[PDB]
Amino acid sequence: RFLKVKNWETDVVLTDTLHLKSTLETGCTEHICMGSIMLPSQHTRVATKDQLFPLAKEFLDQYYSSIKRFGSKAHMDRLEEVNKEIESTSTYQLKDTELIYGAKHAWRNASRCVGRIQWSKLQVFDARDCTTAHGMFNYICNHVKYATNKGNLRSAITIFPQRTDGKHDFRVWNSQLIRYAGYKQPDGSTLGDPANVQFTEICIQQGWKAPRGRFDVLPLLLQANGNDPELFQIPPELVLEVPIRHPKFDWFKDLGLKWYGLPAVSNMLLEIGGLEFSACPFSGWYMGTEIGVRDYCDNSRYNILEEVAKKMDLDMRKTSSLWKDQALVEINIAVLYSFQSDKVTIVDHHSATESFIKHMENEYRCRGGCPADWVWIVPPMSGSITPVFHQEMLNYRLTPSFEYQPDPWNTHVWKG
Ligand code: HEM
Ligand SMILES: CNCc1cc(Cl)cc(-c2cc(C)cc(N)n2)c1
Ligand SMILES: C[C@H](O)[C@H](O)[C@H]1CNc2nc(N)[nH]c(=O)c2N1
Ligand SMILES: [Zn+2]
Repeated sequence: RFLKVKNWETDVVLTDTLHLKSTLETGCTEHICMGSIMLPSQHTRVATKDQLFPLAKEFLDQYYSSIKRFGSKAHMDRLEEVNKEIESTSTYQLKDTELIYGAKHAWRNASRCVGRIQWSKLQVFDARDCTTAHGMFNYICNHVKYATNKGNLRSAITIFPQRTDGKHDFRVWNSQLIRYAGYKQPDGSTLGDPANVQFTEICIQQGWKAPRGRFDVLPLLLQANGNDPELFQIPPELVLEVPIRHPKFDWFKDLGLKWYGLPAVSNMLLEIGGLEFSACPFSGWYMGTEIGVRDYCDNSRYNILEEVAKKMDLDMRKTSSLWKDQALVEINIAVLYSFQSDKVTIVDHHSATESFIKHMENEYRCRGGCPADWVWIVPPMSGSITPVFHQEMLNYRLTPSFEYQPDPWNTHVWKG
């Protein structure tokens, strides 16, 4: 009841007691392990007033235990106050302090996030007074400008009104605030980002005038209080982009690649004391490999291993010439170098995974554990030459948390 996780590179052992506070379920049983199911039946998100208070109490007890005013009068009164409000209003409202705590700790608990060493340094923007898609557009624009900080990227989250009935729902329909468009071609192939081809088609179905190109930043599709979503284009001066060059291969610039500096996930759901925030875009900075390995070299994404290995002049006839590997490394050297030379914040997969081991040590010390999803923490290249490969990690689900949620167009009772 006090499990141990070993690092097999360093022979370090850490004792995990935090998993005992775990509440949610993982998907695994004693007879089957789902650790590699991407969106397990559990990881996806209507409530009742009865369910709501234990979740509120449980959350409030750890918040007051975090300011070391656990069980005091200030705590018991807040327990009573929210109990009463879940009677009166069948729900409740977080204090600003509670919102900032819960949001930080949802990140802290994000077992698939390798960046969490920064969890306490998160800027929380309270958009709970927002009422229109135009207001969402405004809060998001302030979020982009703030979190971008002229390339000195800063972690932030903007938290729109919580779900109430369900049919009134604030949603950012974009999967991220800044993403490149995907256009299928008349010959079947794909321009831009193939991930977003369906989303790009939705934006055009709502009137987007597509500049049918590669790195065309998509418009925000913002749904406010259940109403139909509306298009807004982020002021281009607010979307910071890094042109990708290589520090040796001067032909690399002719590849004509770029990426945006701000990774800002917008499709997920924040849970805080039973309250559900369906629109809560959050940003940090990139680990290089998300761009250089996944964005650029996934077969179903940009898929540039072909053209890079070409210009490198590589033994491409044979699978075993590791021409794909050799061109994957150059691509990631180039992403890193380009971002660093523009002073745009980026972390390489070695520095990031080291920070996470350090972060794990702190979490087992001053917290008793650190839920971690090996399948997601190990970078998608050079796995075993990074220290997280060698670190046993216990995955368990704690709250507050970020959850997945259905895409809004599969669930929105639309009315033209
Ligand atoms: C500050 C720098 C950050 C870095 C370097 C970082 C790094 C990463 C990476 C590489 C992933 C894997 C994504 C993929 O490869 O598909 C990830 C996932 C994730 N990040 Fe972090 N992140 C950062 C900040 C944040 C912030 C500020 C939040 C929330 C406020 C957050 C929440 C999450 C969540 C919830 C996931 C996983 C989603 C899931 O469960 O599937 N991250 N992060
Ligand atoms: C392949 N990248 C796609 C992707 C997917 C997801 Cl679920 C999260 C992030 C993400 C989010 C934040 C806040 C920082 C960061 N470095 N990455 C990126
Ligand atoms: C099938 C598998 O679960 C899926 O490819 C996961 C594996 N690990 C991952 N790890 C990260 N960081 N990001 C991902 O998208 C994935 N994809
Ligand atoms: Zn398992």
